[PDB]
Amino acid sequence: EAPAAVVTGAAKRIGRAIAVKLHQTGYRVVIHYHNSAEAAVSLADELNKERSNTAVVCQADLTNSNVLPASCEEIINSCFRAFGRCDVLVNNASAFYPTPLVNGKTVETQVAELIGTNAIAPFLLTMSFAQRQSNLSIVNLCDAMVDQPCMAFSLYNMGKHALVGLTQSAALELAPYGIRVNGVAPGVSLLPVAMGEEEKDKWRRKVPLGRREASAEQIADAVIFLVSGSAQYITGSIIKVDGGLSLVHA
Amino acid sequence: EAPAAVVTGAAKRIGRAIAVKLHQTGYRVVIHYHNSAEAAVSLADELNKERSNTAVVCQADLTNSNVLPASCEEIINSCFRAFGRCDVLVNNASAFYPTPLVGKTVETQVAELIGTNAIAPFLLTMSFAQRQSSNLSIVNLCDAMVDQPCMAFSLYNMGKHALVGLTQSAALELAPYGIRVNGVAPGVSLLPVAMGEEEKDKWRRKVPLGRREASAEQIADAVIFLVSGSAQYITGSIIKVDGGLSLVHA
Amino acid sequence: EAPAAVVTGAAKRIGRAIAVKLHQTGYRVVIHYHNSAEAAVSLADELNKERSNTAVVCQADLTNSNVLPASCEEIINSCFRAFGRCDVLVNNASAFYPTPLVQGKTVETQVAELIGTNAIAPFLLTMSFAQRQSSNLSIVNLCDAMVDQPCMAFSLYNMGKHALVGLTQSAALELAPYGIRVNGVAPGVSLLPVAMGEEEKDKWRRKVPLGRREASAEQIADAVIFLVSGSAQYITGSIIKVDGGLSLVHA
Amino acid sequence: EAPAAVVTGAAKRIGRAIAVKLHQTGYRVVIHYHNSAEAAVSLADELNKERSNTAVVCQADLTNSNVLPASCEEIINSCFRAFGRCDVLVNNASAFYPTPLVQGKTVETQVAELIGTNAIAPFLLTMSFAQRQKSSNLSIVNLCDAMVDQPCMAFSLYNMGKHALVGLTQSAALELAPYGIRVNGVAPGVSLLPVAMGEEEKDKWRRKVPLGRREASAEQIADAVIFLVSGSAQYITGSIIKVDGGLSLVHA
Ligand SMILES: NC(=O)c1ccc[n+]([C@@H]2O[C@H](COP(=O)([O-])OP(=O)(O)OC[C@H]3O[C@@H](n4cnc5c(N)ncnc54)[C@H](OP(=O)(O)O)[C@@H]3O)[C@@H](O)[C@H]2O)c1
Ligand SMILES: NC(=O)c1ccc[n+]([C@@H]2O[C@H](COP(=O)([O-])OP(=O)(O)OC[C@H]3O[C@@H](n4cnc5c(N)ncnc54)[C@H](OP(=O)(O)O)[C@@H]3O)[C@@H](O)[C@H]2O)c1
Ligand SMILES: NC(=O)c1ccc[n+]([C@@H]2O[C@H](COP(=O)([O-])OP(=O)(O)OC[C@H]3O[C@@H](n4cnc5c(N)ncnc54)[C@H](OP(=O)(O)O)[C@@H]3O)[C@@H](O)[C@H]2O)c1
Ligand SMILES: NC(=O)c1ccc[n+]([C@@H]2O[C@H](COP(=O)([O-])OP(=O)(O)OC[C@H]3O[C@@H](n4cnc5c(N)ncnc54)[C@H](OP(=O)(O)O)[C@@H]3O)[C@@H](O)[C@H]2O)c1
Ligand SMILES: Nc1nc(N2CCCC2)c2cc[nH]c2n1
Ligand SMILES: Nc1nc(N2CCCC2)c2cc[nH]c2n1
Ligand SMILES: Nc1nc(N2CCCC2)c2cc[nH]c2n1
Ligand SMILES: Nc1nc(N2CCCC2)c2cc[nH]c2n1
Ligand SMILES: Nc1nc(N2CCCC2)c2cc[nH]c2n1
Ligand SMILES: Nc1nc(N2CCCC2)c2cc[nH]c2n1
Repeated sequence: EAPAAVVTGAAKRIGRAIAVKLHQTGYRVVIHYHNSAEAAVSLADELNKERSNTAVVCQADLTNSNVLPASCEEIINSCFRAFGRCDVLVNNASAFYPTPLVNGKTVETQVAELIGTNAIAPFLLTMSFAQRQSNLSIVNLCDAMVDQPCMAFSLYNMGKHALVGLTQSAALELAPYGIRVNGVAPGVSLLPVAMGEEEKDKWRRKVPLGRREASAEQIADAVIFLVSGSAQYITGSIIKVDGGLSLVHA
Repeated sequence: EAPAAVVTGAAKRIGRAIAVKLHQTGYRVVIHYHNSAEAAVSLADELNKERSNTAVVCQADLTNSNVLPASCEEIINSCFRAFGRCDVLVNNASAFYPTPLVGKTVETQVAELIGTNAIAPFLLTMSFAQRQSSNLSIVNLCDAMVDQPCMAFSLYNMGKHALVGLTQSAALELAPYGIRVNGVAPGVSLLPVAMGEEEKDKWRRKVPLGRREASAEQIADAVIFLVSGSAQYITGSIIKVDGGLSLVHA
Repeated sequence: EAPAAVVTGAAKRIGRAIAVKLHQTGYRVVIHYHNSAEAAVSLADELNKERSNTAVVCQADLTNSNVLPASCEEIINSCFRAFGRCDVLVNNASAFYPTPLVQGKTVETQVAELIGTNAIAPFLLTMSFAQRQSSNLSIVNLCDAMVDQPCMAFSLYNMGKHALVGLTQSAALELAPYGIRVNGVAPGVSLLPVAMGEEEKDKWRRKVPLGRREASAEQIADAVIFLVSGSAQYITGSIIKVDGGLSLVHA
Repeated sequence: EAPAAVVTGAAKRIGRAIAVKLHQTGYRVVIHYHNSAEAAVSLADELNKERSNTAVVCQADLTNSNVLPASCEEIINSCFRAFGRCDVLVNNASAFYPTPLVQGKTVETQVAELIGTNAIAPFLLTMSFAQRQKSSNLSIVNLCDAMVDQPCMAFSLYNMGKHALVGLTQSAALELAPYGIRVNGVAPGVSLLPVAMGEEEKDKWRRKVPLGRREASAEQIADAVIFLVSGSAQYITGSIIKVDGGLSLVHA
């Protein structure tokens, strides 16, 4: 019987690649999404055409609010409902935009989105994952540049730092239950086609290893390693997949 | 004219020692507090008896909420109202209790622990900066054990990690305004007055340097250094004041 | 044809597991050793019995000295002589013993051995490896998860391991233009020997959150195999703990 | 009676600033030097002019070798010979130059100088400082580097040496705590550019620094040393204070 995985923010880009790779590895998957309904449903349809009854979608807003714990429990619940088990949680969903210290979004909203998606939802999901329980593990999508942050991204950066601490705290606390908790920390990865070519080049030429971005598949490869039988003594580790970017001085 | 400082959670213990030392160095102080109203008022009284109208109190819950931004803005405003300037912000107030992964609701624990330890500091930092011989700085009370966290303290530890991220982000972003942003990271300092001495001795015995906890004053001494003219090129630094505790293996 | 790897200190324990797993993966291997000659030769015999002409031995002391650069050059050269290429270098050899700061090897001999094996030799091997340079070239350095919470009285060992973190990052940056990746694997507690008592072993095992046991040599080797593989082609400068959570545990 | 300090590499630049501040704060000082004998004796003269019999020079090569442990012991012994005590050690001496991995000095020499000055000598100085101990505020301050995790291209040996020094700072803080000896570091970013250096190269470095687009002064580095040795840092051990104007926070 096939294990099952929840991948948050899995309708497109890096989360989608992670879902695809877990599916190719033999996992059944819950494709969580927020706004990307068509892409999510299309992805589930493709995966089920490949192997029947192996993919479902699950919609949720992961912005912080008083109902977020119930939304996070329901995501985990949805994996048990479809597949009867939940072996892997990948916390990939993430809001990302600048919040200068000095658009129509209120600061209350920025806090809720940036800290909710990057940190609090990962925490609540982790809680519900553990509570609802083989090679069980969680993989948090972190950020290789967390200690050399981009200008004006304080709330996003706080979120991702929080996620490091969660990865560590949950690894320690969940180890007695046989649940491993690790991270993958991308540097520059899968720049959107629509992003300006000059801006894409500016970022790509920062990367010592090949002067290029990571593919989504390269990021997925590190997730696949961490959930695998070859990582069974690894917990609390965060693997940078950054081409050396984080090592480069100003 | 004398400089002014805001100290959050300044009624008792470490926040009080910081307030007192800043006042002894010649600062006017805002004594922020939440529940410890008697202690906050009598402290301000003691300081004002020493030098007339050099201390004021300002009450506010720093739990995350829709009204938290306005609260933080009003704390910085009270400094300007009292003293016409705000040179130093010390983010010391902090909720601290366990939140195991397996009567407060979790969404309330999220609000209190992430609010006090991270989101209020961010909002105070915004309000501080927006209001801007000059020697402006922020000191954030961090935690030397943030990478070796206590069992069952996920939310607290996430909060403190987010606080390291804020320290670094804001140091980078506010540097052009001449505002320095640093941290002080205690390990074991004052233990609860209610905690039995024999239990206190179990924390104390872990500390390499003298097998005892830090005084409030020892913590305050690092804060005084960082706000001083002797630290004018120091920004984004977090100084452990931990007696070596963070270096001690399991 | 098959890629080739050098593994230092490969006769026993973790080094041997790394060599075996690389060989299983399709690599030809140079088994470097210092004193463990019988085990090195026995290992080469076993691997060659699986596939002919895929394992050789190279003896060298990796203590720091005036002759270490040449020794390191010869270790790399042993791989080219045998196999005609050198794709992977694994810096695993390591001296390990206490060097109390406050008081019969002389201190200069302890410096030589501990800094030599853990840091200078890996630097010199890295130089010789790079100088000899589609392909998938990489270096994996065996680091230590407890490098920031070091054991009492192990200053020189700990200095050597910190210096190795430095080399890992410095070499990642500098060799990236050549497509040579440089990474680390950081064990916590692994394969405790008979030379240790039950109290002492239980003391260490019991600290580990994930199962209250040491890592097997194979588990350390698994992380090495990943870093060397095509699945880690964008990874350089990364150090992967394989420590069961040990490093996260406060005092 | 005044406490005494050893400052390695103290004839000029940052080491001098440290020795001076220590002296002014009331320390008697051993000014260690390797090649800058004229600069060392001249500083000892100024300081002795301020207060008689409160400074001496001490020459030593801190390159790794089999006699380095004796050289380090003699530096400490020299503080006790002159002053009867040794309360503070500042490990500041440092060789600094590139050592490319892919192709002057032999590599054996590069290793000896860069690992010797930046790491092994500090270890041996620390051992001798501790061993020789017989109110008190004993400490050691190691001059580290804020950019140790974002190394400059082709500086692998120098970087290894500074990383080792981090490890020593931590290890020795742990092991010497029971003797009341605190061990800390100061990690400069960009500090005191040689007048030698070209206008354009100085500018490239200055422009990197978020806090005022300027390098640190020697005095600014020395201020952080003085803090760590002071009674205001009595519970601090094993800490490394960056003094870098935010340089280490700036991404590529
Ligand atoms: N260079 C990089 O791209 C890079 C660098 C460092 C780290 N990372 C990390 O790697 C992961 C994947 O990166 P990416 O570039 O693929 O991310 P992305 O395109 O920015 O977003 C991933 C998903 O997050 C979901 N999300 C956003 N806000 C949400 C909300 N309020 N509630 C629920 N879900 C929400 C979105 O779902 P819908 O589309 O369904 O709305 C989106 O598809 C992220 O955790 C990211 O931080 C990426
Ligand atoms: N003590 C230690 O060993 C230790 C160790 C590591 C880090 N630290 C850090 O050092 C700082 C001081 O430590 P401490 O032990 O003195 O702190 P504490 O006594 O636990 O808390 C300090 C103050 O935080 C304020 N506070 C708590 N919840 C609040 C809320 N919801 N809204 C507004 N204010 C709130 C309280 O104000 P009222 O009393 O007025 O309600 C309290 O007096 C903290 O940031 C702490 O995390 C301390
Ligand atoms: N075991 C652990 O728990 C642990 C924890 C943290 C890190 N590590 C790291 O993981 C790696 C493997 O650990 P391990 O326990 O397998 O190592 P180990 O048994 O202590 O030693 C590995 C090998 O190093 C070689 N070596 C020692 N001194 C040498 C010298 N002067 N010149 C050349 N080679 C020398 C020895 O070769 P000969 O036998 O041929 O003489 C020995 O087989 C090491 O780098 C270690 O530091 C291990
Ligand atoms: N300058 C910066 O931007 C910067 C940045 C990061 C860290 N740092 C650190 O801060 C400290 C001081 O910086 P600096 O720029 O003032 O240093 P520096 O000018 O490069 O040299 C300091 C001293 O080290 C001594 N030294 C060099 N090789 C030696 C040897 N073989 N034996 C004994 N002594 C030797 C020299 O003594 P003689 O002159 O007597 O030969 C020299 O005076 C160093 O530890 C350095 O790495 C500096
Ligand atoms: N959620 C998220 N998205 C990101 N991106 C969305 C498309 C441009 C990159 C980045 C980039 C660094 N951290 C990120 N986190
Ligand atoms: N790791 C990372 N990448 C980033 N980018 C790479 C793709 C576009 C921006 C940004 C941007 C703000 N913080 C970031 N952190
Ligand atoms: N806000 C806060 N209080 C704390 N304490 C108050 C009662 C004794 C400990 C600690 C301890 C570690 N981090 C802390 N943070
Ligand atoms: N070279 C080496 N050997 C080690 N060991 C050999 C006997 C069991 C532990 C350890 C342990 C931590 N780092 C180590 N490094
Ligand atoms: N010993 C030393 N000297 C340095 N310098 C001497 C003259 C130019 C900078 C630097 C610079 C970074 N680390 C350093 N270490
Ligand atoms: N902090 C720092 N500064 C540096 N420099 C300062 C001006 C000359 C070089 C270098 C050079 C190699 N590593 C360095 N680290």
